[PDB]
Amino acid sequence: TPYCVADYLLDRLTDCGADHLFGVPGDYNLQFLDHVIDSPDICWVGCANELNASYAADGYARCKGFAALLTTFGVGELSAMNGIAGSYAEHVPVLHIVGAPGTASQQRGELLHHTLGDGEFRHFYHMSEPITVAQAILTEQNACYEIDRVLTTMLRERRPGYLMLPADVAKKAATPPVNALTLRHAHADSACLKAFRDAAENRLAMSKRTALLADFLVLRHGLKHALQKWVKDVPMAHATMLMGKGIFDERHVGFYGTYSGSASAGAVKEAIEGADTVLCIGTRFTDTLTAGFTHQLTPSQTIEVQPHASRVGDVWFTGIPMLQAIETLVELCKQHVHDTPVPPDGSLTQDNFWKTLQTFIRPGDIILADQGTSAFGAIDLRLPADVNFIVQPLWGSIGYTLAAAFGAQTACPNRRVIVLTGDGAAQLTIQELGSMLRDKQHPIILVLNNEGYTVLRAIHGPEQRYNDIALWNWTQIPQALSLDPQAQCWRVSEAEQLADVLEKVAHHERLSLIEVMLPKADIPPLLGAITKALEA
Amino acid sequence: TPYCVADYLLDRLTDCGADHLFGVPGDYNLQFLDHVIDSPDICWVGCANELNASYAADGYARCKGFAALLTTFGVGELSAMNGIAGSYAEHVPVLHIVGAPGTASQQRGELLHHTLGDGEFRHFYHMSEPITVAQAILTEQNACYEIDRVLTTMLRERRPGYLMLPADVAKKAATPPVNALTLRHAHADSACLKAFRDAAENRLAMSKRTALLADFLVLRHGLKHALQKWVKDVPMAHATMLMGKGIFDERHVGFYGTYSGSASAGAVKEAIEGADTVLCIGTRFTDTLTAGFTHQLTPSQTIEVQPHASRVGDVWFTGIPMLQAIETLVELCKQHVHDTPVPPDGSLTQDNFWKTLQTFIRPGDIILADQGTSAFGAIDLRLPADVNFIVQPLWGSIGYTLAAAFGAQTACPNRRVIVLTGDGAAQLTIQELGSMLRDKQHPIILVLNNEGYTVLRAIHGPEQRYNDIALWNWTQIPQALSLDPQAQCWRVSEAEQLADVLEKVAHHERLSLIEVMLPKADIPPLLGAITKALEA
Ligand SMILES: Cc1ncc(C[n+]2csc(CCOP(=O)(O)OP(=O)(O)O)c2C)c(N)n1
Ligand SMILES: Cc1ncc(C[n+]2csc(CCOP(=O)(O)OP(=O)(O)O)c2C)c(N)n1
Ligand SMILES: O=C(O)C(=O)Cc1ccccc1
Ligand SMILES: O=C(O)C(=O)Cc1ccccc1
Ligand SMILES: [Mg+2]
Ligand SMILES: [Mg+2]
Repeated sequence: TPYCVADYLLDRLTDCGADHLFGVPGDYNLQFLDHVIDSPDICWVGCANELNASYAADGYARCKGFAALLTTFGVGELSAMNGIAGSYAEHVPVLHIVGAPGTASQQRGELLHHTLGDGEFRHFYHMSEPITVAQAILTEQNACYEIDRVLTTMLRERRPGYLMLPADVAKKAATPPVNALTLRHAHADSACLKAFRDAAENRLAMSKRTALLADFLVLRHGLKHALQKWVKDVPMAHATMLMGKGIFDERHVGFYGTYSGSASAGAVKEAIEGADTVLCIGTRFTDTLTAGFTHQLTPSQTIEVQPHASRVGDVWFTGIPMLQAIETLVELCKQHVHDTPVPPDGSLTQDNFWKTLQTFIRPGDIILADQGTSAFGAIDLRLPADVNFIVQPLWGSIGYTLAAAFGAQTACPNRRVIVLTGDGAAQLTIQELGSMLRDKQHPIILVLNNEGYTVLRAIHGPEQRYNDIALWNWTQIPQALSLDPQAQCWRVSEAEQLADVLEKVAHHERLSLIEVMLPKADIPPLLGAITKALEA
Repeated sequence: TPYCVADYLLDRLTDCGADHLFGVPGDYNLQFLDHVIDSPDICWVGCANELNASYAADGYARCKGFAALLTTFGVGELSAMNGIAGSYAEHVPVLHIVGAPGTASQQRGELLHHTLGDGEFRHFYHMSEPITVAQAILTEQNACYEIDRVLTTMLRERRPGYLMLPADVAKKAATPPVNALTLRHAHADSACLKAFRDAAENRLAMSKRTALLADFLVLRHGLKHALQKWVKDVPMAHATMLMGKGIFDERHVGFYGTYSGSASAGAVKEAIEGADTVLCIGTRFTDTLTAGFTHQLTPSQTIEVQPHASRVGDVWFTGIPMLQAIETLVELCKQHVHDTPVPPDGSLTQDNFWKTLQTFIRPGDIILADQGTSAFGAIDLRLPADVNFIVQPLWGSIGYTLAAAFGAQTACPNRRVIVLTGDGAAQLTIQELGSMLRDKQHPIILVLNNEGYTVLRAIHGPEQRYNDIALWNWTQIPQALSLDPQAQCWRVSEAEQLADVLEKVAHHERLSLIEVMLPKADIPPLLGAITKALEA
């Protein structure tokens, strides 16, 4: 077992922050997998299918800052394509490793399984190009520096990378690196940073009341502490949108709720949109996050910070890392901003479900909500400290949440994971519940059983049959997907029942599946406003 | 509800042979779905996820000659990418309809859900290019003739097509066609056909023993009957490979078993490879079908017929329809082939499982086997007449078989569907069993429970844990995926038990799940030949 390219890739994987490898085996990656098994730093996590494996890696990377997925050539990598695209859309650094046929087999154009039968072995590599920031076909002549380049770009951009690893390449000799891969910090040209600073100070110095709006790019680049630190030194009205929920302790002074554009609570609208200067840190104003682009923030009202560029008014200042832009704004805010922010009983409904769940969440929770009433209702939760809130509203792929929960629980085995998934969403990735059971995880899974696609019903054709789903027996699923499930399940239809059951499960001693019976047409407040804005 | 582009697409869809549309709804395709619901000719089939929906359409198209899949922009189409690629690889005409945001939203580059957040709406259209034979972005200015062009190319090439249907384009006015969409058989230039006939006539005239080898491309282009009649009218040693199994009634004289390169029964090798002239009709010599490319067929020994070109010896004759080449060769065989033929108890094992199943299959059966010991064992079955044998050994995506069975059973509600899936494979697409139960289908599902990836174990690392799987309670799955599964399930470990159970479920009055307990290391004969031809 001499040190080879496969070992080099695994060593670089640990350098980037991953302690587990998700995926599904195939004959093209079995020999690479031997090095994963033997590795003392990387844990193989076999998944029920590649799409779930890619979802799990995404959720894993949202907890550890990095993740890796292993698939087999063609059938595996294409199954995971939607997950990688979601990681690209929401800036999640998931490394897609594709085990591939040997280079000699590729060069002869053989009619191998997992190919289109045309002897071409680069179709799927090119198909991955739009959803990755870097990729490489690893050869004997490029492997180690291509691995470093892709991972480095992945770390810089916080977005997926792709490596095609032919089985013969994996075995090629390599030498262990003396230093851990860490390309680290970049600094703006001091004149460029000074110009930004000067422009931001002029704007901030003339601001009567400043507000702060941070979102998911703060999370992805590891600036959550800095933003928390920011609001503590510099009290001001602050909020996130749905994607970046969890950046702030929502019980802190100056926080009035999540910002949603026009769908926002009245206090939130006044706190953020009423400020003459709003600092938008890592924000993307997507249709869902702004309830149909109904946000009212003018360019002259805002200072914007993006990963490599920041904007003051109409002027953009490019080639500035967001970290330096934030440090600049923090210093400036300490000088020029002086605001002192002034502070169950019946049939289950969306309203009393979320109120009941609000009393249940605790610090340290990992909360995942899928698209549908789960995410659009969970936006109203008042998150305590140290909560990792995982939602995917830009990509919006239902089924992500259940499989991502498995990755998150793998990342943080000692943290309580709460899964908020619709009945429709859970059908798409249900087989990863077996992975949770196999690995003895103890998530609290709440299935919002409204018997179909309620969000779709609220958008169009509520009585149409395409909005119906096959009606599953949810409390029986753990017993079918495990020979001895360490789990308990309940079906609740009353608010007192749910609160009583949530009381029972509180310290998550086993996996909990709570089937929540909800009305077919019941809608959380945010989604009602999103539907109200969909008309023309 | 005036007639519009959406109705035109559905009208053309029925013309091509699809009576059902598979997929998953999304807000971008709800209004088109109203036309599917309202249509009296096409039935909406909601699926548990898009990947299973694409698998189901593939199996549906293998029974009706055409199929359609409907997904939503981005999250849906990318989830279905592996299914479409498999349809492209094995020449299955599946139409992928992608409901998309309105053109105005696309033109403004809005930050819409199901996008990468870059305002780009053509990434996923271009990613589908390598795995479709034709595509179009439907506009108000091109919709109807782009629809016709894509379907016509699909009909000609027997391969998937792609249509992006912006929600606004679907509502644009159209006129119902007086002529049903059809693609009239091409005709070879009479000199080119004559040149091939004269070269083939010379080749056959000096051949003492001729054998016939047909495979899946015969099935896709609708030449099954032609090959059947050809061997009836001219008896000769004939065979198929694994992909084209089912072309022949395997009980007629001159059929000795499926051809698998070096892995043949002695009679099959002598029947096919021993012939001085072998007619290869629609054959692709992939690694799995040839047991590692160990087939011995020389160019001078073979006459080969492909969809648009045929070969005699070293000379290719292009621009000849496959039908005309066969017709020509049928004429010639009558002229120059003047010849005729040549001359369960105890613990369940792979050997006695397939022996037991051999006595169970009947005419009219639709048999689907997934990659693994299921497909590699089912190759030894001697099929009776009118059997549709669905295997996917070129693409080889496990999980296809279970979801494809749902599509096939939808296609043929009055035929008995036998599903041969491994435990590993069935985990990937298990949620489509709920679709089977919701639609009151009655397949006989045999899950080969060898507790993990046995074929992978036989290839590499039998004791390695990446070849293990989560151990499910298979007979309990219908009770979890339905509120009233009228299903009958058994766990069998004895052959006498299995035969008794197979007698019980023979007339498929209910869905049957037979969990077949097989040894972890038990191997079908073909896979042993595939393993021995590796790293040699
Ligand atoms: C993979 C995928 N397919 C389709 C969609 C379209 N879509 C968006 S919300 C939704 C319904 C979700 O329903 P459910 O999970 O039951 O949530 P509910 O609103 O009913 O609470 C669908 C199908 C998607 N987002 N992702
Ligand atoms: C979607 C997909 N993922 C991974 C593979 C790689 N692969 C090929 S055969 C196989 C084993 C299949 O196991 P099972 O379905 O239980 O059949 P068995 O060979 O175990 O009888 C695997 C993992 C594949 N072919 N398709
Ligand atoms: O291992 C894989 O990638 C498979 O898909 C299973 C397999 C193994 C050997 C030949 C064909 C398929
Ligand atoms: O319908 C879809 O495509 C969805 O993904 C659900 C949805 C509906 C409205 C806003 C965001 C997501
Ligand atoms: Mg629902
Ligand atoms: Mg198995």
